Amino acid sequence: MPTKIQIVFYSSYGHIYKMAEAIAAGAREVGDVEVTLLQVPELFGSIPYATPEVLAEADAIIFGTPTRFGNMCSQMRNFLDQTGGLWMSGGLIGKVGSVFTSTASQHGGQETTITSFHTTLLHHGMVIVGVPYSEPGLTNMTEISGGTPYGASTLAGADGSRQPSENELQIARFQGKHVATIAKRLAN
Amino acid sequence: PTKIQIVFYSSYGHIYKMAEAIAAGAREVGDVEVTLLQVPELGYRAAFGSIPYATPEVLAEADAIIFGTPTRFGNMCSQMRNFLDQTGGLWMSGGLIGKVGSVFTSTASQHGGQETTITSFHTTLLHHGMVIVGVPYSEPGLTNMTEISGGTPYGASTLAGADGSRQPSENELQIARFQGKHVATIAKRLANN
Amino acid sequence: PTKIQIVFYSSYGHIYKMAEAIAAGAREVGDVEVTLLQVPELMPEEVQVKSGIKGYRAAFGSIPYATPEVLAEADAIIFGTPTRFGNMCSQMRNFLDQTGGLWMSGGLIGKVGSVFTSTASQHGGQETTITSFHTTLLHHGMVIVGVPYSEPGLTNMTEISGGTPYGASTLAGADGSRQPSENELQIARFQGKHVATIAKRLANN
Amino acid sequence: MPTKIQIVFYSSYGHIYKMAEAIAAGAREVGDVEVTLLQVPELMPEEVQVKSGIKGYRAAFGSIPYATPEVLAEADAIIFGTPTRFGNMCSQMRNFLDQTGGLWMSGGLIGKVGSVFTSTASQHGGQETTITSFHTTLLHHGMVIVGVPYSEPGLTNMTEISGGTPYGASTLAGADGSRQPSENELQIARFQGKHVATIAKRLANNK
Ligand SMILES: Cc1cc2nc3c(=O)[nH]c(=O)nc-3n(C[C@H](O)[C@@H](O)[C@@H](O)COP(=O)(O)O)c2cc1C
Ligand SMILES: Cc1cc2nc3c(=O)[nH]c(=O)nc-3n(C[C@H](O)[C@H](O)[C@H](O)COP(=O)(O)O)c2cc1C
Ligand SMILES: Cc1cc2nc3c(=O)[nH]c(=O)nc-3n(C[C@H](O)[C@H](O)[C@H](O)COP(=O)(O)O)c2cc1C
Ligand SMILES: Cc1cc2nc3c(=O)[nH]c(=O)nc-3n(C[C@H](O)[C@H](O)[C@H](O)COP(=O)(O)O)c2cc1C
Repeated sequence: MPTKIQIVFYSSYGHIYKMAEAIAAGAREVGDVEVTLLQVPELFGSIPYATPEVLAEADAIIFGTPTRFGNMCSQMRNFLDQTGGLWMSGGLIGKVGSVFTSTASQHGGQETTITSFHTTLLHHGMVIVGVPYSEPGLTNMTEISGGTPYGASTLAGADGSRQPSENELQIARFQGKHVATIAKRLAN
Repeated sequence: PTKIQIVFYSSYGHIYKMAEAIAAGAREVGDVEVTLLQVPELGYRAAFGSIPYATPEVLAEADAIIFGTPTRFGNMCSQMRNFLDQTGGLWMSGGLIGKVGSVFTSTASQHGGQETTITSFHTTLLHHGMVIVGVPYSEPGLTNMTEISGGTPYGASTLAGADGSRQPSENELQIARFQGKHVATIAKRLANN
Repeated sequence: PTKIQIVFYSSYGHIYKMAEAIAAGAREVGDVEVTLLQVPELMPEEVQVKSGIKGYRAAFGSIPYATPEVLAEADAIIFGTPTRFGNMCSQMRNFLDQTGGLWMSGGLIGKVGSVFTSTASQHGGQETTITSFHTTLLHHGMVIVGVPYSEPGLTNMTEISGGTPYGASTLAGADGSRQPSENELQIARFQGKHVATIAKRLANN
Repeated sequence: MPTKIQIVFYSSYGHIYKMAEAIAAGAREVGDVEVTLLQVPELMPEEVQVKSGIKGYRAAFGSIPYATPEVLAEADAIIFGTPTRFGNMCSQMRNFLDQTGGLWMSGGLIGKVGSVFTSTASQHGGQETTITSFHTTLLHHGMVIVGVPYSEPGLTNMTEISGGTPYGASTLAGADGSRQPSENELQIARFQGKHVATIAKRLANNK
């Protein structure tokens, strides 16, 4: 085709960035896909800034945002608030949408951040994909871990110093491959 | 054929009427098989008493499942909740993973759970690993501003009024037909690949 | 007195009109001080003027801007935001993202929090915008108040209307041309009075 | 008159019951208060209760009186406990609440404090969404919603796996229900009970 997977993210201290690398790695496990990383501007490198126009080109868009009190961050919100023209044109209708996040605390918006993000994706006419429980990481009870059936996640700790765990990255890779696979099936 | 199940609870018929519209829409897609299934209870229901009962096991046969429930204070009704609470074995084996899931509802008032009933339902569908489909704004009914209307981007809906005397409007039923066709199209694309 | 702050963002004035009604309701309770505050705009200068938003916003230009610090002084904060695809708008999001210091100091813990919104379509985030907003208020340790069904407006079935048990709302139509109805404003007044009453009861401990 | 707190819960294997006793202990700390635990009726067929072992586990708290919809009107605050079922409250709790249409139309719960706690098998399988979806129902009832403020240190624990959310206390049962509530989880529940009781008392003594 190739099937086009965009990973649109904002990262403050690298947790979402590292998770985005993992989502990307997973999507890249599926043949005939083109993975494009896009970063969200604040209010170097060759990761372009997301624009509303470019989102139209995707078959799937996987969004990553750190939480801000259980909602997506203002940087992501501001970017999405600029997609009214894209909405008017039906630009994302029928495309696969998926979300991953990061939080400071164990249950401070690990889930709510994602489900509230889903709302916006639904207004854009997207089909929503999370992480199924066929991924063993989701049921881990041996170590503190992110990862939700709604989408992958990581924990940054109170001071932002915690690095994403191998369990959390595995879940994100799973999410990427799963989203890419569904998108490819829908696109062919 | 692509298999679509429409699994619903209805007390006074509003959700049943919507389910028939969903079904009509689904059947507008080639090579699909659409089955209405009613959720067991824990006069109006006799008017559709020839619809078979849904069982948790049979869900595994569908490519898409479209769930209908009246609201109960912004959540699905207990009859539906009890049905879904019986899908633990199906969850264990990953029986609904990758199947298309979609929801429609009915409420008494204009903003008493027209949306929250559906989004809380989506939570459960995601635990089952389903692909969630709502109603895109390509459906004009969603932006109707000339009459009181159900219909949400999260899924179709109708309004029954305080006494339950209001019947689904043409606009609400057309939105439901669209959802049925939309879901069946997406499911067919998945089932064939 | 019991202090009620109504913090809002508005682009074309719908939320601002609802905010005035919320204020009016809150004032119906004795010994209350009600203050409107607005959040900073993020939209580029040229976009504001090109979209006609600059003109509408200039209408309420005299309203002071909220700051994180000032929020501490309230007994209740009622937040108004237009929906953006079923979430609060980025202007409100950015203001709240600046309240980390306030969060660390537990500055809004035990305060009454409440929300109202505005949407283009009948069921395009009339409810989900508000419930997602509640999430944030809970992280701040706020007590959440909506609109009880003792307000008859919530069950009106004779005319298209905003108003939810989660918080008041209005509908702006596809072109934004619809203005708040009397039913919608009445529900907002009730919300304001209901919130103020709860806040007063809690504050006078 | 004493502030009245009801803790209304469903439990299959006892996790929610244990959290409920911790919530109650916390509520009792405020003084001039009456805290009552009430359980909702079981829906599971008798044979299933027996073969699943649930009959036996529930018997451990079988003497807790059963809540009825009308009794809820007696409380200043109601704290609801439910295990998650795929990120919603369980059907037992749902059926009980579906029976509160009378209270709803009479405004019987308006202005009362409502609060929620939960239990899940996995770390992020509905620890939050079960609670936020519950809040929807409580808002239809016109209740004042209270969660758990971050003044509770347990919420930011990053040394051990723990439940506890700013939306309400929670515990983790593990994939097979083998995990029992931790001290951290019970501490958070205790705080929730005290916090809810404090808010309710302030509202109650200011009629
Ligand atoms: C970028 C953008 C996205 C919007 N998305 C929706 C939407 O998805 N659903 C909806 O019903 N209204 C939507 N609206 C409409 C509004 O929220 C807004 O026009 C209306 O509430 C006016 O409030 P205000 O005059 O205070 O700004 C959107 C508006 C904008 C600018
Ligand atoms: C303003 C602000 C508010 C936050 N509030 C919460 C919160 O309430 N609960 C929580 O668990 N984490 C909260 N966080 C934590 C972050 O989201 C965390 O820093 C993030 O996961 C870091 O990932 P990043 O490096 O990609 O930005 C907050 C962070 C910020 C900046
Ligand atoms: C116990 C109960 C609680 C209800 N609560 C609400 C409510 O809070 N908000 C609302 O808008 N409708 C509420 N309803 C109304 C319905 O959901 C309505 O009867 C339904 O749409 C009927 O569809 P059906 O005929 O297919 O069962 C409630 C109904 C019942 C029985
Ligand atoms: C039908 C069913 C579905 C469940 N689904 C989930 C789930 O999706 N996510 C989760 O984390 N736990 C899930 N659980 C596990 C429980 O909720 C857990 O066993 C419960 O908290 C035990 O509390 P109790 O002993 O008070 O009943 C499910 C349990 C059952 C029976």
